[PDB]
Amino acid sequence: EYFTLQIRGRERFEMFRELNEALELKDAQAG
Amino acid sequence: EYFTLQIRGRERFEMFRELNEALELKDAQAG
Amino acid sequence: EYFTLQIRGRERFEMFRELNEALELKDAQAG
Amino acid sequence: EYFTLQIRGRERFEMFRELNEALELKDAQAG
Repeated sequence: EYFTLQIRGRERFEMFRELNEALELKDAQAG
Repeated sequence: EYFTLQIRGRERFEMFRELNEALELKDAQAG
Repeated sequence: EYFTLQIRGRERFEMFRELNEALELKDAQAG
Repeated sequence: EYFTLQIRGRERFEMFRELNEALELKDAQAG
């Protein structure tokens, strides 16, 4: 049930944040 | 500065989880 | 602008393959 | 074993380039 991941690095977070965002978009076009 | 990012993806999270642990190891060598 | 990247990891490649297709999708929606 | 992945992005490539180099380093620690 969900997995919280704390990232101390601001850059690293931005990366995963971009992947998480693009991942959610794929779901919209992949049910 | 830590950042909590909740993700509902076992694979997606596993990715960032490996990228976070891999990025921390590189710091030990880098400067 | 192209950069041929050769890797001996079927798993690692599969990852970037998903990230590549996910990046093109998010880029198409944005501008 | 090899998998040539043609990338058409300087940023995207830089990402996989860091993930590829970071993955190879893990092999030295884990095996």
